[PDB]
Amino acid sequence: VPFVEDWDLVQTLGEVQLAVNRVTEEAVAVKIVNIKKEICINKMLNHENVVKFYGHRREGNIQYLFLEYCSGGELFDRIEPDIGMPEPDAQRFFHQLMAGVVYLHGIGITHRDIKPENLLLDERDNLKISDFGLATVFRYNNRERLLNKMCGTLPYVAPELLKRREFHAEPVDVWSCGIVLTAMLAGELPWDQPSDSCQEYSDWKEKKTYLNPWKKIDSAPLALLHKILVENPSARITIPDIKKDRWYNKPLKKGAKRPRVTS
Ligand SMILES: COc1cc(CCc2[nH]nc3c2Cc2ccccc2-3)ccc1O
Repeated sequence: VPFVEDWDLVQTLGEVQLAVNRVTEEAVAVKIVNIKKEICINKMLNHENVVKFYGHRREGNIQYLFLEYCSGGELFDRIEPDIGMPEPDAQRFFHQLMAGVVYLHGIGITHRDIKPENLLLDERDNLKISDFGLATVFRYNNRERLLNKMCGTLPYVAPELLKRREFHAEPVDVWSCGIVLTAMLAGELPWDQPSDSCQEYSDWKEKKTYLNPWKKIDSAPLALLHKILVENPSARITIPDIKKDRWYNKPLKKGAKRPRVTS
């Protein structure tokens, strides 16, 4: 079919450009630029809560990554400052985030930079994990590798990344998911970084939940956050146990509004 390979770049999404196919009008996100590793990790991924990788093309010194377009934009833009969002919406996004993280950890990949800027939404508000530029393999041939590199974004990083030379990959991603859950439910980040020099972090370890952001969060999701934001990564809740949590399993969210008529 002629011209089926031509795409028009119509707007800047992030560089990342929205590309529209000249024939079919199919919309895709194109990343125009570590990049070999990002492509290699992306080629391994196939999950409904992970932004799809369609392929790559190299023209000279510029690398083009063809990726799934998520028209709902960033989760970050659904969080109202100092408010958050309705608890049933945050629960549904949290369920989708856990499905994506389970998947990645199951194939031995750690994201290392989970935050609302990197969690995108499709046309039906389905959450998709994006940006695998800091991601790495932590399990290969059923042998776990401890990590040592400083990766991430300070408000979302687990305390062991700042205190220990080596650390397990999975609890780090679990921690950042708990900071994402805090932001969704309170519209604010709890600390600049998880260090004893940070008053907000010390207040949390002293269980002062009568202070913000914790005072804005209902006791059932707050009980979950008490199990995720645990300083010792060996005592921190695992994802199979998050899936058994009371709030995680609480009925809150009605399904998508379907068309209906009366009489
Ligand atoms: C799945 O892997 C990646 C995905 C993305 C981006 C994909 C993508 N798809 N759709 C969008 C974006 C960014 C963005 C930002 C804002 C609105 C929409 C969109 C970047 C690097 C990646 O490695």
